[PDB]
Amino acid sequence: DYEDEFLRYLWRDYLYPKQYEWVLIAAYVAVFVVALVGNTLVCLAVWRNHHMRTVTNYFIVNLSLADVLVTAICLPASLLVDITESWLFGHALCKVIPYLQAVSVSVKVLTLSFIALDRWYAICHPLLFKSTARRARGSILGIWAVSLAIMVPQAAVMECSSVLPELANRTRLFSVCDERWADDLYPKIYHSCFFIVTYLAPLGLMAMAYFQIFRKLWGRQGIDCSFWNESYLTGSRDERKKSLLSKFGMDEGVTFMFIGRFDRGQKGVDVLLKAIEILSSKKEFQEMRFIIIGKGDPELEGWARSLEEKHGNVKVITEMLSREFVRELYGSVDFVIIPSYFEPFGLVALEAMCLGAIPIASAVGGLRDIITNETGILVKAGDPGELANAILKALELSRSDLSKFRENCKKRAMSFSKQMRARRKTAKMLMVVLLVFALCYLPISVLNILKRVFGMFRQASDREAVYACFTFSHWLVYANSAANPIIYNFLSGKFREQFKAAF
Ligand SMILES: CC[C@H](C)[C@H]1CN(c2nc3cc(Cl)ccc3o2)CCCN1C(=O)c1cc(C)ccc1-n1nccn1
Ligand SMILES: CC(C)CCC[C@@H](C)[C@H]1CC[C@H]2[C@@H]3CC=C4C[C@@H](O)CC[C@]4(C)[C@H]3CC[C@]12C
Ligand SMILES: CCCCCCCC/C=C\CCCCCCCC(=O)O
Repeated sequence: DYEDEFLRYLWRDYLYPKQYEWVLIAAYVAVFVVALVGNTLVCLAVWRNHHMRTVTNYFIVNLSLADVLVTAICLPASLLVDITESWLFGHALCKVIPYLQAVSVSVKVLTLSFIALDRWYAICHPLLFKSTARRARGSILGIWAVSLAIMVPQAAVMECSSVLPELANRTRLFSVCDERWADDLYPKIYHSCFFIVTYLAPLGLMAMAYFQIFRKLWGRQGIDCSFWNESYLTGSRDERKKSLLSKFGMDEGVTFMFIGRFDRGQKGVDVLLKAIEILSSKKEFQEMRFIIIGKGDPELEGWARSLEEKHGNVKVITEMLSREFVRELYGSVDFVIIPSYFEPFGLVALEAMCLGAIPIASAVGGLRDIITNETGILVKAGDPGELANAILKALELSRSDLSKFRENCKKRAMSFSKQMRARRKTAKMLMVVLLVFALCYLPISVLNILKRVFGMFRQASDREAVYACFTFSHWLVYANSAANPIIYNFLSGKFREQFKAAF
């Protein structure tokens, strides 16, 4: 009967050294040093510099502290156990160290989850985004409490054993540390639940969040503020406007301009032409000048040219223009009209506002976010009557100064063209953090759900291969904590500044 008994009696002193022990050691030591130092720096940057103290960065500090815990405690024990195949610490640590590992996993996952949630409101629902440092402190304490409470079961089940259970002879060369379960099926439940809780579900939810985030952020990387600025224009706006109107063949007046595709139902030139017809009566039409620029279907080009022929203060341009002359136009006219129906970005508003042109535009899409109070006139889309009223309001305003109004336009457009860059880069960094985490913990999660549920990894030569696989998976799990500070290095100048500050 006694095969295991006797073959262990024979083969127990059969120590087999591995060829690349020094490689594994070098790997874990590199990780130890890099992770420890880098997470120290991540904490110090936020703790010294007041401008680093953002909710995002507080959660990142939590991540780094969990990483430091793991690096300080569990990495050495894993190295020793993966080198010697024996548990060289006490029975108490056999419970404590795996407990701390599980808790750190929990904390890292929950912290990434709140980071994703905060960014999700801030980007996808900015009006509902009520977030402060008080909320973050409370949330972090809750994360730690829940993580500590929920991983007590592992600490309970870990045990240090050696010889065969139920064996009279207790002679041994070493003892090991593994999970002791009195139930033969509930372990499957535990490890399934903890695969799903600590990995699957939170990663899927954060994937949803970041999909929606990056979909709100596509195509939003600002305008070239170094090209769109008055610095390359000559003279004063008065002389520039006089000169433009003289080149086109008009006397000085309040100039409105539209540039865009002659599209019916999108860029809204039809609405502008109809509003020009509405204003062709009245009395104040004589004080106004309009320029209409673009290309499209024959109907709208023809109707624009008809209005040009009818009225001497209306000019139409279908020639192909350089970006530089568009710049000069924006810095010469008085207002710009954007009668679009579905404008999703509003690059025209930004480009024209950085040059001082005041925007009159439909209250749709990106425009509503750019054009605020004290910096433009907003109109119900598709209504040429309200557009005519807006033009008349612009005229009444033009009988005054407007200079500070244009400077406000400039400030707004420059701040908006730089905030979305910051959003884009922050989101990129956090997505990369999440990806590194999700890959680092994929192998070992798969291996545990297989070992603990679908009976495997216990037979034939599937015992040396298993050794190699788990050794690598452990190392990778720990390399996570060296990787995250490296991400922070490369993808945020705000941390690079303070990594330099230390030397
Ligand atoms: C998070 C607890 C996890 C359930 C651990 C708990 N345990 C255990 N043995 C340990 C020996 C040492 Cl020296 C240090 C820590 C240890 O933790 C044995 C049960 C499997 N288990 C890992 O296979 C496991 C092991 C390590 C080293 C890292 C991650 C792991 N991981 N698994 C699922 C997700 N991440
Ligand atoms: C027992 C021995 C091996 C423990 C070694 C721990 C080492 C890696 C830890 C302990 C204290 C740490 C240092 C604490 C303070 C600073 C100052 C900071 O401006 C740069 C990081 C730096 C320089 C840390 C680097 C990493 C560090 C030196
Ligand atoms: C793990 C989850 C990571 C999510 C990845 C980021 C997803 C970003 C998706 C793209 C946004 C879709 C942009 C719309 C394209 C319109 C252009 C066109 O119609 O040709």
